[PDB]
Parts: sequence; structure tokens; C-alpha cells
Amino acid sequence: YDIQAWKKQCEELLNLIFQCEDSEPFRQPVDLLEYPDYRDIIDTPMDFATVRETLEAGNYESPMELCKDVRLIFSNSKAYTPSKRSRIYSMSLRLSAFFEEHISSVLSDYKSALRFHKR
Ligand SMILES: COCCNC(=O)N1CCN(C(=O)c2ccc(C)o2)CC1
Repeated sequence: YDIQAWKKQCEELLNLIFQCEDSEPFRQPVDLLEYPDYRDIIDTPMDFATVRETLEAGNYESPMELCKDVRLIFSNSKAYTPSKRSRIYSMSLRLSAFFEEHISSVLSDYKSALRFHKR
């Protein structure tokens, strides 16, 4: 029933993601010299360094907010990909499965802890 526990859980999940080769494309911003049309397709860039920095700045109130930004990384990859069999998109889908597998308990425990606080 620890209402704060999600934050370290998210820090340790981001550490796992940063160790994962599938996160390589999603750590830092997209260079427009390399993808000149990226912002013609993607309105709101997002990457795992920005998620980690937002977390470490104390600028997430809940793991749901972190989960919306992580999911935006994946939806951007799906929107930008020219093919569902692209290398970078294919890395996004595996990383997304890994992230959803690990975040499900973090969200559950947080919401459980809030409910207990409100009881
Ligand atoms: C080493 O990473 C450098 C920073 N990252 C990127 O440059 N990008 C990551 C995001 N992204 C895509 O999701 C995507 C889908 C299909 C294709 C071709 O790219 C565009 C490339």
C-alpha cells in the first residue's frame, strides 16, 4: 500500500529498458538530418531519456502518466514506419511487449495503494 513505490519501480524498469538492445532507437531524439520528414508525421516526439528525466525531475504524478509517455514512443514508431516489417518498428513491438509485461504490476500496486489510502 506504498503510494510512492511506483517511482523506484519505474526507475528500475527504465534501467532494464536501457540495457535492452531493442531500446537503441528510442533513447535519444530523432535527428531531422537523418529523418527530415519526421516532424511532418510526428507531432509529439518522445524517447526513454525524456521519460527518465521527467521521472527524475519529479514531474510525473503517477505511473499512468509515465505509461502514457512510454506508449507515445511506441505509437510514434507505428505512425512513422513505412512498413510493419521495418527493423526499428519491429524493435518497438518487442520492447512494447516487454514494457507492458513489467508495468502491469506497477499500475496495479499503485491503484491498489491509492484505493487503500481513500478507504
Ligand atoms: C539510434 O537512434 C537514433 C534516434 N532514433 C531515431 O532516429 N529514430 C527512432 C524512431 N523512429 C522510428 O520509430 C521508425 C520507424 C520506422 C523507421 C525507419 O523509424 C525513427 C528513427
